Amino acid sequence: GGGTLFVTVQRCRNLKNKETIGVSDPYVKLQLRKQTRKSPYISSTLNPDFNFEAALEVYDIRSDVLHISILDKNDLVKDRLMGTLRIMLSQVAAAPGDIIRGDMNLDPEGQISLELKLLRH
Ligand SMILES: [Ca+2]
Ligand SMILES: [Ca+2]
Ligand SMILES: [Cl-]
Ligand SMILES: [Cl-]
Ligand SMILES: [Cl-]
Ligand SMILES: [Cl-]
Ligand code: NA
Repeated sequence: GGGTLFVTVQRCRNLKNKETIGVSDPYVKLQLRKQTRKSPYISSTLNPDFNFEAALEVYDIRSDVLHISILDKNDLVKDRLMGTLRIMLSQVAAAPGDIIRGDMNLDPEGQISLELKLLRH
């Protein structure tokens, strides 16, 4: 393998509310091997428009996995998990143009609009 994965999270829709009182304040967390990224949060919404851009280095295209989490930012208690999605880098590498772009289903509910572009080295 070996490449750079460009990730754009455009938005999420229909997220599961996790806030004890009020509406959750979502942000994106990305993880690939030892790399982590976190977007700024958006207050009081289950339908955030993030337009979040990141890049992660890929060390083995065949086996690497990108882990996406959507979390509720909290000030006093632990941030709570709203939804997750795993992307296998092999799926990106198989796609025409090494590009994937669509509205995907989060676990356990909600949708996420993403663009994933792999540049191979
Ligand atoms: Ca809130
Ligand atoms: Ca919160
Ligand atoms: Cl890993
Ligand atoms: Cl922020
Ligand atoms: Cl980044
Ligand atoms: Cl998943
Ligand atoms: Na998009």
